[PDB]
Amino acid sequence: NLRKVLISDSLDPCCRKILQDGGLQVVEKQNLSKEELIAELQDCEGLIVRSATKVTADVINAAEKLQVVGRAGTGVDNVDLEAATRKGILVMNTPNGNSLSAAELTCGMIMCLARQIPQATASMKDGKWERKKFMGTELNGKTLGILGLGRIGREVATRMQSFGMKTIGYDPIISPEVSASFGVQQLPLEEIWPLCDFITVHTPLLPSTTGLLNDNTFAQCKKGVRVVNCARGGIVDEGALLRALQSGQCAGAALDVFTEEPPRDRALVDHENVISCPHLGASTKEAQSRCGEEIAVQFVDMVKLE
Amino acid sequence: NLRKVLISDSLDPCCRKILQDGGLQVVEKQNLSKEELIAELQDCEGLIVRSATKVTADVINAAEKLQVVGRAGTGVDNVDLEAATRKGILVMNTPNGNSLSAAELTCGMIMCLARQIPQATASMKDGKWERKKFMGTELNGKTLGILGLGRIGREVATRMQSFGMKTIGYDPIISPEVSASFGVQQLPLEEIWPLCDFITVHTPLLPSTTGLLNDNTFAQCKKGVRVVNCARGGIVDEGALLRALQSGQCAGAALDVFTEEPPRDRALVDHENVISCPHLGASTKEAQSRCGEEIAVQFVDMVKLE
Ligand SMILES: NC(=O)c1ccc[n+]([C@@H]2O[C@H](COP(=O)([O-])OP(=O)(O)OC[C@H]3O[C@@H](n4cnc5c(N)ncnc54)[C@H](O)[C@@H]3O)[C@@H](O)[C@H]2O)c1
Ligand SMILES: NC(=O)c1ccc[n+]([C@@H]2O[C@H](COP(=O)([O-])OP(=O)(O)OC[C@H]3O[C@@H](n4cnc5c(N)ncnc54)[C@H](O)[C@@H]3O)[C@@H](O)[C@H]2O)c1
Ligand SMILES: *C[C@H]1C(=O)[C@]23[C@H](O)[C@H]1CC[C@H]2[C@@]12CO[C@]3(O)[C@@H](O)[C@@H]1C(C)(C)CC[C@@H]2O
Ligand SMILES: [Cl-]
Ligand SMILES: [Cl-]
Ligand code: NA
Repeated sequence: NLRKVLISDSLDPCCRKILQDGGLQVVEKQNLSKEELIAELQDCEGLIVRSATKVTADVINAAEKLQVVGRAGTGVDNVDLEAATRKGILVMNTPNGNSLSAAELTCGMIMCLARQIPQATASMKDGKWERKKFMGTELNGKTLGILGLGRIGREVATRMQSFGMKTIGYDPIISPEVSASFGVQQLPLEEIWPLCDFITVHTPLLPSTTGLLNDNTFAQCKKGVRVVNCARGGIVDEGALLRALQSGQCAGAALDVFTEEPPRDRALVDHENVISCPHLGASTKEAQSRCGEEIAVQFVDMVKLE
Repeated sequence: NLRKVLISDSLDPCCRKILQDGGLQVVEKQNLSKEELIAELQDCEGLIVRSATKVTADVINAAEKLQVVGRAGTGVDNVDLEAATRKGILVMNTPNGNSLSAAELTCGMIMCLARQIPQATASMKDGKWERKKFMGTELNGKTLGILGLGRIGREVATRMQSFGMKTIGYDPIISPEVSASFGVQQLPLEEIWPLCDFITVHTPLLPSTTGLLNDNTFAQCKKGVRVVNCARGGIVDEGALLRALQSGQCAGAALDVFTEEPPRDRALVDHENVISCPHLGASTKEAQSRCGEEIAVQFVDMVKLE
């Protein structure tokens, strides 16, 4: 079954502990070269990654004993699913562990857009006292549009309801009855755009969600709409977002994620009305601990099957 | 016996409208000199200010007909209360207009301390991608200590309850039964300090609250406590806070307010774990509008009482 598991990224110690409690041998090495990674995998049936380690077609094809790739996080962004499927390698992730940490960062970004706290801190640290520049907006009575009403979307909804925000949204798979149970009125996208003071995206990256916000959608928005992307780079068209920030059609944007990470185009990051993080949505001690446990349990469950 | 009211700062047109609906005469002039202000007040029993106009002892002593000074805001920093009291002039403020805007900024500051959003934005704008540096804290299950359970304290409590924070606190006049009704468990200060992951202050500035947080209180705190002051400068002893940040007893602080504004001592503002705003707690379009209305209504209520 599984003898040895490699951990190629920085995880909570509890990942290794649960695996070793399950009778598995564990190696833990970070910042390994592509050649280095291939070398340490020759003894291993299991590999556990975060987002740093790139499990490409070349790494999969070279790792002969590899049976399972485990990602302590959501999606499979840094894993070639096609390459793994062709080799019969099982790819597992932790869809629940990061939900609350991503929802909390999203809520923080909404508050930061309303009051420009990051820009105000930068101003203060430059020895400036700029009261007029940083006149902000009250969230109470404003409309938040939530695109994607899965794990994270519903947690954002209930938190921002406590601020007196009206929460509307769209999800092609979630019933209006389910969304109603967490206070989100579902509408067609065309009805959402004109109502929103704030828009936040919580969808996978799919053809249908690539530029879910674009020039066509910004044209339908309230002048001065504020937008959050703590989901995946590209869901908000970065070209369309910059054009909306330049016109003032968009009053501000908060971006945890970019089409390229780190972004080589700095136009959005450098914009005075853009707040950003280097993909910190899952970067809490609690989320890293829960994902480490979630992936370790999946590995042990595989042992029980084998 | 209010007949004529001067507005010496920039207010929403709704302030003048409510006053004129109440049968009062209104004059509206901004950026007036101290001599100029005294000249325009000779006909006026009422003066309405923001923060720009300085209602000093000299202006009060010179204004013969002046009976009431109204501030469209919570503080009265720019009014000499002693000088006004000696003359029998009533000083009025707007204790309700700013509550939600101050509560929202406080909640934003808590989220910013949990995930270092201002520092992460500064890092991104410096061309850096520092994922590991900005490992943060999940708010769910953490304890928030709220000192002052009046208008703002109770609004902070219900919002942060939606994040799954345990809300404890202290208020010398609010009964434990009343605080329980908005989800805040009242304990003696000595029992609060060791439990808190986060502490926020929502008290007036009094002798009893000057250094409410100090070396004695930080010594009783959990190592790595995070502190918010969106109330008044000096409630958190700035010397004691800097010492706690330097030792790591305090993992971070968010300051909207300072003992001197703008602060001449930059040690706190410049600290990597300190986020700050130039006193933006009441700086929303909605709060500024509501305070302008709230002060006008108080003037009209006085007219109705005579
Ligand atoms: N920033 C971070 O560090 C971080 C961490 C966790 C998750 N995420 C990302 O956040 C996103 C949401 O994660 P989740 O756990 O809530 O996922 P989920 O699968 O629980 O929910 C996603 C929802 O999006 C809906 N959806 C699909 N296409 C849509 C469309 N065209 N319009 C609207 N909704 C659509 C789906 O029906 C589903 O309900 C994902 O992209 C995930 O990878 C980012
Ligand atoms: N940052 C800003 O721009 C901004 C804007 C609005 C208000 N404020 C400030 O926020 C503070 C709170 O305002 P509010 O409207 O909630 O006031 P409030 O009068 O409604 O409530 C203050 C509470 O503090 C309590 N208190 C007094 N001494 C205390 C002590 N030793 N320990 C604990 N609690 C004590 C009082 O009993 C009272 O219930 C004030 O200092 C106000 O000036 C700041
Ligand atoms: C501009 C203000 C104003 O004149 C209002 C409000 O304070 C604000 C908008 C709406 C006005 C009222 C409510 O209170 C007012 O002070 C008053 O002028 C208006 C009355 C006549 C009381 C009722 C209609 C309107 O809602
Ligand atoms: Cl509720
Ligand atoms: Cl009591
Ligand atoms: Na994680």
